[PDB]
Amino acid sequence: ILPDSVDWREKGCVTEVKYQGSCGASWAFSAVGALEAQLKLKTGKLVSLSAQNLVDCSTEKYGNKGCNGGFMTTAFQYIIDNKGIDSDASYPYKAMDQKCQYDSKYRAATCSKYTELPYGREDVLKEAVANKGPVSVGVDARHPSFFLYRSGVYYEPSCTQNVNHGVLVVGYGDLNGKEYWLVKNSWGHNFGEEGYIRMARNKGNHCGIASFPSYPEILQ
Ligand SMILES: CCCn1nc(-c2ccc(C(F)(F)F)c(SCCN3CCCCC3)c2)c2c1CCN(C(=O)CC1CCN(C(=O)CN(C)C)CC1)C2
Repeated sequence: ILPDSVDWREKGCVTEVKYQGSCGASWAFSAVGALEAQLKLKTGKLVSLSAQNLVDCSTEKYGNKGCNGGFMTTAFQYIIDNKGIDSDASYPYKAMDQKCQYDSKYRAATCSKYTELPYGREDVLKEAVANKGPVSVGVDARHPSFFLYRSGVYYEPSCTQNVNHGVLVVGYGDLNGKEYWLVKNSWGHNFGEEGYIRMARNKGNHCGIASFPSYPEILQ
């Protein structure tokens, strides 16, 4: 028994679409995105968290290379190890690699744990999005059709399950029988449907959307 559609934006758990620019920081926006929702759930406060904090501070120890890419899971581990992440207000995004300037005075969130979901399992991802909240995922975005996407249910026959771009699954549903994942990107408001893309669901792990899902939690 799961709901047929969910959209975590309607629950006030999704901050504004961000704009990564020419820095490969999608992993960091995916990670803060997922944690922003858990922060809202636990505290009632909706606050954008610092993607730049992760870019600058969750580096070699975490297998991450700032503007040259990273992992959402090891970004979560950084936040756990660091005992904090700064607000985006305090530590705003510059689309470049900088020296780590974390200050605990401006800590806006904490992270207690994270969970990695099994590869390709869109049924388990559906359960997680319904029962836990927005889920950080990777997709195969190396396709002109992705960059040019305007509206509708995205399907790309040449998509692979090898991911290269981090995004956030904030919901799911179906548009007249065509099932989709509701995805928040970090390419600004002029990408897709006001910064969002609806990507084909239950179509064989399309564009690797369920290849590497993960989500953080903030425990009492
Ligand atoms: C072929 C599959 C490998 N892969 N790719 C992603 C994946 C997932 C999401 C994205 C995306 F798109 F969301 F960012 C991407 S893009 C390429 C990122 N890259 C980040 C390193 C720099 C180059 C760019 C890749 C993941 C995987 C394997 C499992 N994942 C994890 O996060 C867990 C790993 C455990 C072992 N690691 C360690 O670092 C162990 N210690 C040394 C710390 C790496 C992480 C997710």
